[PDB]
Amino acid sequence: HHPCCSNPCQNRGECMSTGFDQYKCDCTRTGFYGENCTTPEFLTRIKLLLKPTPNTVHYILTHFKGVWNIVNNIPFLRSLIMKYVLTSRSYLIDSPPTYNVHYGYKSWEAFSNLSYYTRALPPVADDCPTPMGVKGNKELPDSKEVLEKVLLRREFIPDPQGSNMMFAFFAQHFTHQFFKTDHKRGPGFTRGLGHGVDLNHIYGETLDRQHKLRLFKDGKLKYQVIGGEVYPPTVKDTQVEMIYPPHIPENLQFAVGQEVFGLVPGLMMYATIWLREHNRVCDILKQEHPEWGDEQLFQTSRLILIGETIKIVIEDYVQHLSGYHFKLKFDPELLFNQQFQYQNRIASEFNTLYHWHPLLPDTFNIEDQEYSFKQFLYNNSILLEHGLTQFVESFTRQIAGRVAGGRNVPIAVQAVAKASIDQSREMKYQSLNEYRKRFSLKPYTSFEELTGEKEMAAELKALYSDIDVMELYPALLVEKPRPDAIFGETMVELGAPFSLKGLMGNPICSPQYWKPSTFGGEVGFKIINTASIQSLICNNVKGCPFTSFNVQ
Amino acid sequence: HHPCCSNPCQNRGECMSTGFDQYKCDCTRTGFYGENCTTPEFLTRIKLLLKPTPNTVHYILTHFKGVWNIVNNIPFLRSLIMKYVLTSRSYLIDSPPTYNVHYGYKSWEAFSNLSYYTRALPPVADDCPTPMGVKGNKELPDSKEVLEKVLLRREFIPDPQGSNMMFAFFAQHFTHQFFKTDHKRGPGFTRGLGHGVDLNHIYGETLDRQHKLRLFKDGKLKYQVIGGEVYPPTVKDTQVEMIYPPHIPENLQFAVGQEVFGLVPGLMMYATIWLREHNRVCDILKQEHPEWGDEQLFQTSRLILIGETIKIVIEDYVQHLSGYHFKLKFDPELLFNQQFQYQNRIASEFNTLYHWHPLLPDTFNIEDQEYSFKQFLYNNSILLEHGLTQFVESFTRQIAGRVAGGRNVPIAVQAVAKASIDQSREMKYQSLNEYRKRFSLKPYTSFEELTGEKEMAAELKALYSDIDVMELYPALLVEKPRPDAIFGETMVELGAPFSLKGLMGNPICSPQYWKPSTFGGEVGFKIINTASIQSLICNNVKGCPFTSFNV
Ligand code: COH
Ligand code: COH
Ligand SMILES: *[C@@H]1O[C@H](CO)[C@@H](O[C@@H]2O[C@H](CO)[C@@H](O[C@@H]3O[C@H](CO)[C@@H](O)[C@H](O)[C@@H]3O)[C@H](O)[C@H]2NC(C)=O)[C@H](O)[C@H]1NC(C)=O
Ligand SMILES: *[C@@H]1O[C@@H](CO)[C@@H](O[C@@H]2O[C@H](CO)[C@@H](O)[C@H](O)[C@H]2NC(C)=O)[C@H](O)[C@H]1NC(C)=O
Ligand SMILES: *[C@@H]1O[C@H](CO)[C@@H](O[C@@H]2O[C@H](CO)[C@@H](O)[C@H](O)[C@H]2NC(C)=O)[C@H](O)[C@H]1NC(C)=O
Ligand SMILES: *[C@@H]1O[C@H](CO)[C@@H](O[C@@H]2O[C@H](CO)[C@@H](O)[C@H](O)[C@H]2NC(C)=O)[C@H](O)[C@H]1NC(C)=O
Ligand SMILES: CCCCC/C=C\C/C=C\C/C=C\C/C=C\CCCC(=O)OC[C@@H](O)CO
Ligand SMILES: CCCCC/C=C\C/C=C\C/C=C\C/C=C\CCCC(=O)OC[C@@H](O)CO
Ligand SMILES: CCCCCCCCO[C@@H]1O[C@H](CO)[C@@H](O)[C@H](O)[C@H]1O
Ligand SMILES: *[C@@H]1O[C@H](CO)[C@@H](O)[C@H](O)[C@H]1NC(C)=O
Ligand SMILES: *[C@@H]1O[C@H](CO)[C@@H](O)[C@H](O)[C@H]1NC(C)=O
Repeated sequence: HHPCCSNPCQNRGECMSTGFDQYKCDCTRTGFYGENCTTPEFLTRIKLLLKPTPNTVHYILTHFKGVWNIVNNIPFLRSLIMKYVLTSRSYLIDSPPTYNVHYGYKSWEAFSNLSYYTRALPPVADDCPTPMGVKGNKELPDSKEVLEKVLLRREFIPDPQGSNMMFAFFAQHFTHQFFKTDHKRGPGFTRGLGHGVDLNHIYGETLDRQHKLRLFKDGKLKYQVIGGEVYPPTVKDTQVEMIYPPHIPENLQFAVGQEVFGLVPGLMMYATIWLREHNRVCDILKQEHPEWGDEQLFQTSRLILIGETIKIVIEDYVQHLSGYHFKLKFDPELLFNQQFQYQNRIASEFNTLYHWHPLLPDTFNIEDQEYSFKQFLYNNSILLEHGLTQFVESFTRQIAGRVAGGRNVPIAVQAVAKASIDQSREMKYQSLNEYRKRFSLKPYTSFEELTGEKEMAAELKALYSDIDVMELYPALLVEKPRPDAIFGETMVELGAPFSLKGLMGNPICSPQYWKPSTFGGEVGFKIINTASIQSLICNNVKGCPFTSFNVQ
Repeated sequence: HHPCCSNPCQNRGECMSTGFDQYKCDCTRTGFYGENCTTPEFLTRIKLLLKPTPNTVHYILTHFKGVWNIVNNIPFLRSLIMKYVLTSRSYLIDSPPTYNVHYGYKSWEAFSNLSYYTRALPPVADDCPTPMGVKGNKELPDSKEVLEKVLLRREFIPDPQGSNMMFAFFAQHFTHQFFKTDHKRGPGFTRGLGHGVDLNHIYGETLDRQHKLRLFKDGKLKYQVIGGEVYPPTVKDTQVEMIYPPHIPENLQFAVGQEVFGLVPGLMMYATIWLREHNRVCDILKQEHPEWGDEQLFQTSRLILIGETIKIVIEDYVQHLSGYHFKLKFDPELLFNQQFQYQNRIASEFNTLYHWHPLLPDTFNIEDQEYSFKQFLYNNSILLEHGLTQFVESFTRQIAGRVAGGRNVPIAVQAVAKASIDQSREMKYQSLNEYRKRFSLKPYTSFEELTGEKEMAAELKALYSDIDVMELYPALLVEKPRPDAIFGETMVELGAPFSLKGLMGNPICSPQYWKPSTFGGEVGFKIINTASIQSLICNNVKGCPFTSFNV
């Protein structure tokens, strides 16, 4: 078998076979040397001693509110801290990207083929004696068993950070522009060839789809007006293909950028909000530029909405998730004097960590009604009956489920959660602890250490036998959460670098793009730099209801 | 008309309409301010005062040979100078890329759509009163008249730098991996979706084409043996589509990565040389790694050949072109502490400036034979008849033509030269002087200043009227060359920044790729770092004939 099966090379050292039973580690620029890149250079040894743990940093960022209240209001200090936040997390992602599901070594095919999700860790070789390499049993434990014992919801566990349904549905809507698995090809392939925040979920992945969605007047997107309210246009009207069961009435077959968004009225709520936002921005730009044609109006609005999206994701969405007292800032200028690659490739493991199905409640509570999953799925009449104002008011008040902590996946989506495990194994994912080391985390030494608890830990111990073969995905959902937090350490420390790269890597954040003229002048630039989840709703939802990402 | 038609914004300021007849200049980060971004900030004043001209820098690099001989043998100083060369060129190219033929403003379509060549300068708006904006006449001069008067060869003018046919065909073979105009869509579109040095011209643009070209044994490419010599396989054998005239016999239809390389036996020479090199590298890697399968042998060999290519282009090819006494270095590590984007998008203007058709001789001289264009084109019999050794020997001896200085385009390719002009206009290219300003060069104040001469200048004046509407492409071919040089200032100062990006931007140059293990270990890595045009020919051509890009 492949001599690199045991993952012998440490500290980002790269393993290469040198014969049938021999390997070599390439310790280039790791700061380590020796056979397995485990002997530190002198300068490295000092860095390890001085470097605080992620849990220490988290404590600092989530306490001392009085000090942070000062920091947040001194623009120079806020910028400095944010510059550190950005740069401390940038160096962890290979960019240009490296591995994929089919390539455990660098290749032009893995680099150039945009149809693959990239990989933070190479896959376990095909001929390895065990699934995780050389450790553990010949087979991993039954996935249905892992699911049932440590993942499935017994009783609803609310998120102690107060994440609501506005947050949960924003998470789903936003990420589904860049997690678009091409199931025809396999779980390691994507349909989102832009590999990031291009807003294809609004505009369509292809030019063909985009042009079917466009009005070709005033830069705008096509729409319909039902009971005086603006909604996306129909499949019939546009000839835009969507996923709908046959029994859905023509009028409720809404056509949007992303073909799966009719699945859930919560997704269609945001699809509608963003459609309205695009047309609103077209109006503003038309007022600024009566001389502009439809094409420039459309394209400039798209760039503005991309900017709005990144602004909101950083300052509201990630801000909420983090639990930080420090106020995160979207400011591309923070990177202009730094080394940073303005490019991104979506990582398979980023997809996997983002399977936050515990967020989902047992019922979807809108106005006085409580809808089951079966009543909610593919049911856009709910959206029409209640309207966007009530959707916002209800979803703002309804708490979401805790993701870490174990036993909180609703049974309605048990098959989805089982698929995350099954596809991970199919894609030959390395273990949790290999991923922990990859992102500069200390490997867990027991199951009890992972869960911070005894019962699930014992179940997992009997299932997996060795902590070193525990799998990434289920570990994320059973991990001991940070104090009163939605996530444990592994989720934050893997998710943050992937996220940073997707957000700041966007070409609009690059110096040649980050200019008023790119966005139609100061007015368009202003729309980006003042965007918030609240203003998004305020501008595009009747009555400007209050909203936020927490129930509070 | 569009208020930005006059190109009012200077020093990289972006122009935006603010009404039907008003514009505004966005002067962000230009180091200038005011209505047209022409008032320099204080730091900029000092920078401009201390900045040497490209002509001055060129003088220093092409003189003081003895000092450069010393400098070349001190690794720290060579690295420091090469680093400067790389970083001074870098800031000139938009990366991520911005404009294209259809987009004079930044847009997601322009950024994301890889089918377009990018544009260093936005197209002139469709409604502008004149082709160049507002200056000049309603129509540009007849492209035939421009061609006949100042571009077409009378007497053959040899390149004073001594460029040979090895160089001329290398230029053609190398660049045609990334200049692959999609003529079905238009001149602003490309089929080279990798936008750089990916060696699709050897391996094929698509996976389907690559798989037809591969042996699937030992990582190797399919090949045939003719008279004991290795050549590319046939169209009939691979089912790989190639562009050939119908009369070309099946045995003479070689199948290689790039569809058009059957056009010219000089191209098929390099196609054969590089095919052999791939298979040679496969042999070496199999010795290093008996445990590896076909897929990894193939992929790692491709990576090594990409490295060899960049190595040769910098240290032999650009080295020869530059005329520098300073020895250029291929070293990715020079950029590791620098701000640099490991990405590239091929510019239309880079394509345009690289139409070096004056390089071509009147006849192609192989051994005792002199082949006209008619006899040479599409004639791979010539390659088989003489063999690669005689091709190398002959092409190394034969001098190429001077590109700048005017009147050196061979008649045989007059329609191609006329197309470069016509397609520039179709693509709504801004003027020569606009491109000079875009690249920190002083606008020419007269046609005499451009040519360094009187006869052609007076013909151009009669044709164009105003120096500020002189077109880019004809300008490059008539420009006063540097002393005893192949090119004028405009060619080098536009070409070098596009070139640097395409070469150093390659992902193999990034810190996570630039490691021995990427290339199968130290042996594979050394193949790259010791590559040369001479070694390429020595290892792959019977008899190891001597070669270089000069003489
Ligand atoms: C971010 C949180 C989140 C939420 C709240 C959520 C809410 C819901 C929900 C009810 C609202 C239902 C019925 C489902 C059901 C599914 N989810 Co999500 N999903 C979420 C994150 C994801 C992600 C990420 C994927 C992978 C998408 C991919 O790879 O294409 C996913 C995939 C799926 C899939 C299969 C992949 C596909 O292409 O569709 C189903 C079925 N699901 N999920
Ligand atoms: C690098 C120097 C070089 C050389 C030595 C060379 C040698 C030769 C040669 C004799 C061997 C012949 C018969 C041709 C003939 C042609 N060349 Co060149 N070409 C060269 C640089 C280019 C470039 C660059 C293009 C544009 C390629 C594209 O856009 O696809 C080109 C395009 C062409 C075209 C397409 C015309 C158009 O519309 O662009 C023809 C025909 N030609 N060329
Ligand atoms: C990016 O990578 C994927 C995965 O390798 C590529 O898709 C694959 O493409 C090949 C060749 O085009 C397909 O192979 C087959 O060829 C023959 C037809 O001659 C036939 O026997 C098979 O039915 C099939 O067509 C292969 O199916 C396909 N693999 C998939 C879909 O997983 C893709 O082409 C690459 N993208 C680019 C731009 O290169
Ligand atoms: C670096 O590599 C590892 C291999 O993972 C180690 O080899 C192992 O040493 C173990 C002792 O703790 C043995 O029990 C085990 O048999 C052995 N594995 C194999 C397959 O050789 C090397 O000793 C280590 N080298 C250094 C220099 O630290
Ligand atoms: C990149 O741009 C080109 C040109 O706009 C697109 O090609 C056109 O696509 C439309 C809609 O599919 C076709 O109707 C036209 O025939 C094409 N125009 C041509 C040939 O010039 C191309 O689709 C774009 N690429 C992507 C991936 O969106
Ligand atoms: C900025 O540029 C504009 C346009 O080039 C200048 O306006 C022109 O100036 C000339 C001479 O001053 C006049 O002949 C014309 O009235 C204008 N030209 C055009 C195209 O209409 C303006 O002077 C510049 N502004 C500054 C502050 O220097
Ligand atoms: C492309 C965006 C993806 C969605 C982003 C949201 C979550 C990412 C997924 C998992 C990570 C879990 C929590 C992230 C929130 C806070 C963690 C700290 C944020 C940080 O350090 O900077 C954050 C810094 O990177 C922001 O720039
Ligand atoms: C798209 C892929 C581009 C690969 C490059 C291929 C061809 C480009 C070669 C020449 C372009 C035309 C003129 C420049 C040539 C020589 C001038 C000197 C070069 C220099 O000073 O910097 C040298 C410094 O820039 C070295 O990088
Ligand atoms: C949705 C509820 C899960 C049903 C599947 C039961 C599979 C066995 O799972 C068991 O469930 C018990 C009850 O929570 C726990 O006490 C045990 O620790 C657990 O192993
Ligand atoms: C869909 O929602 C409506 C409320 O708008 C509800 O009355 C109906 O029963 C639901 N339909 C299905 C098929 O669940
Ligand atoms: C092709 O080259 C051969 C020499 O190998 C020559 O004799 C012949 O005339 C050429 N063919 C044509 C049609 O020009």
